[PDB]
Amino acid sequence: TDRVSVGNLRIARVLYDFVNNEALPGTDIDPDSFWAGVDKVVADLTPQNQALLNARDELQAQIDKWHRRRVIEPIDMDAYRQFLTEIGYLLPEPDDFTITTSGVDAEITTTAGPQLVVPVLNARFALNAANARWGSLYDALYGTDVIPETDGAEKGPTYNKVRGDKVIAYARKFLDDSVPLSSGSFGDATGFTVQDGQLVVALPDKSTGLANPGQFAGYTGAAESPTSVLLINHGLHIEILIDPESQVGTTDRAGVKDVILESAITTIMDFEDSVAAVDAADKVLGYRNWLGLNKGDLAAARVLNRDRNYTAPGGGQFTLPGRSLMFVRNVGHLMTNDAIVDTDGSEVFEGIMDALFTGLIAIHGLKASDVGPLINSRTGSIYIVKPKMHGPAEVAFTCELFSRVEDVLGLPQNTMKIGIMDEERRTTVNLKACIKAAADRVVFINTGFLDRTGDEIHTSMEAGPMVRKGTMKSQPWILAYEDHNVDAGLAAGFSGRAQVGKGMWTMTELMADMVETKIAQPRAGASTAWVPSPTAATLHALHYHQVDVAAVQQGLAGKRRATIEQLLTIPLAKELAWAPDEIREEVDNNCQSILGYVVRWVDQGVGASKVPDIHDVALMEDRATLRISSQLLANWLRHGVITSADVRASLERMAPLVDRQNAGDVAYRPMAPNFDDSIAFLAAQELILSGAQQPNGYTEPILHRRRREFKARAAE
Ligand SMILES: O=C(O)/C(O)=C/C(=O)c1ccccc1F
Ligand SMILES: [Mg+2]
Ligand SMILES: [Mg+2]
Ligand SMILES: [Mg+2]
Repeated sequence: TDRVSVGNLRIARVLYDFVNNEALPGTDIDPDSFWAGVDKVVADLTPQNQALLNARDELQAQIDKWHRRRVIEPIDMDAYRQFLTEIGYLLPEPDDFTITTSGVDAEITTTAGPQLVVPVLNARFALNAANARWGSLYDALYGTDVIPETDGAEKGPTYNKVRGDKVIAYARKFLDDSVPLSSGSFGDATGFTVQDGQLVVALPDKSTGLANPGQFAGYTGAAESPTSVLLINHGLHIEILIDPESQVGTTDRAGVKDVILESAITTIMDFEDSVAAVDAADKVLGYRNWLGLNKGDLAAARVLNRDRNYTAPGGGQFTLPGRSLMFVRNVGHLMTNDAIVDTDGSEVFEGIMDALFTGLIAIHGLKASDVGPLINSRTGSIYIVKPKMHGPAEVAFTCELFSRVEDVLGLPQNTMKIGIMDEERRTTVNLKACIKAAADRVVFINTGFLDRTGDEIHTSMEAGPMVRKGTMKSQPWILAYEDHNVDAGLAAGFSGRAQVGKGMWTMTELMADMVETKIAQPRAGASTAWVPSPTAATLHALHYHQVDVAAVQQGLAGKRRATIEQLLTIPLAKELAWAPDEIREEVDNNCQSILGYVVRWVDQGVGASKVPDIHDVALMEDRATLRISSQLLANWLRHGVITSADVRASLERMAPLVDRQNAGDVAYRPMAPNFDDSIAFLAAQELILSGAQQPNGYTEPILHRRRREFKARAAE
């Protein structure tokens, strides 16, 4: 073997070397103490981890049997609730309480704004995401469909001034609505000066100041003719860049070159559903990127931005963070990984490893980067998103795991904070108890609605055929789940203490649609919501300038807008819901999305890909969207909506279409015509045909097996 013996563990040499040579130096942790701690924490917590997974299986078996024993009309909700209560699925609601989490940075406790999620194994994307704390509004408007490409306003190879003027006018309207002038419009501004600590905007006839002078936050250059003006609205910064010599500035009435928005306030560096990491080599690539981010010296085929310097309105130099405040999303409780095996050859639980290793690495972001000031949390916290938890015992386990890791690392208790994903049904219906179990560590709750939809289908798999995938988004259960999450957070005192977050916008090119509709999330009292790209971060920032999330949350206090009956409304399809063409469209759409995602996962180790759907809309796919598609098809197959020939025909029909979409790259192995020779095609087939048998419908068991299979065959 190429393994290292520490107690009962056998550690892959690449991981042992990375920890000793790269992660531990600078933390003052004795390497011998660290590895003995790994051994002891793994030994002590693995039994409870396994017991929690077995409890999931026990509950699901009882629910399967309950549906198979019934024949009655729709579900008697009264009997169903009583059943869930007796089996320990629906637990009592605890008494009211307020969270006690302390030592948390303002970006989380106070600032409302976008949250970006990026795969940590892609160093270039991760750097762009950390740098996405500031983003050009002109770039985001000019380069997307927010400004429609109508006659004369099209994008070309060179600058289209008619389009640029549309961008400029959009941004002037944004300034008027966000930081209004005492009189007149930013559209008519001819210049900016700082006078007696106040901003003066020259108009063609008069001069004017801000309606609220307190929104003037600073400037660069001389007050007499500043190079930029810094504004603030709803806690988010806006920077007007002034340069008449620039390509855009020469066309502008005031010499304005750009408007920069504070955009991705926080970023989640993802080890979970957006990356493919099936062995120690893969995990070390991710850990090393996470280390470079926390030490400040990650650099790609591109570097991290330093902080931004300003002058205060009344004089004085100050700084603003140039980087998004970073979370790391660990994997959840299910999977093991052979990066470490025990003496019997059993793989070690991956979530326990992630806590030890990402927590160790995060110490570097609490201290000075040599490449200047410390990178991440000035208040002394480590921010870990913990996904796919099922109910409050699983949250309490994560808390104990973090407590034990803090001890190994020499950190104060409760340094390691938890972003709780509300993305499994047994968490949703016990959410108050889940928050209480983490009441001194929780820094957000977030509706991971895609995983939640997969869990909805799997939990009630035996109840009957579910509605189509696109219908799910508007079903009663999910609207109740979204309001219930906000209600629980606000009642636990999250306002001013923790984030209340909502889910990802997946249509990466439909930015006009995103700007039109994602405003719903801050209007519902979410202090953050997930975006797929720095560009979408800048555009979603617009929504927090329009919506006073703090005011909305205060207006929601005390309201209880979702009942348990609503939360438990299973999304079963009605009698004769679909024509044959609608059933075929659903199968074809789901098969193409499964194939387009899985082929890059298995053959190239890419955990997130833009995959065009049956309507040619580019969707960002990750494991959760796969969980939905495979579970829905497994459910339709289980209840006779479609046949096994329908499934095979759809996969074979969509496969060469996916081959075409990928013809452009060197590492692509086509699936057609020899389908059963493609490990990726077989993986996609297995996710559907074995989907009903996977634990809680999770995709990782199959995906990890098939990726490792592919790696092994490519190695011989
Ligand atoms: O809704 C969930 O379950 C969830 O966690 C969201 C995501 O993982 C995600 C989905 C698409 C693209 C990137 C992403 F990070
Ligand atoms: Mg999820
Ligand atoms: Mg306001
Ligand atoms: Mg099962």
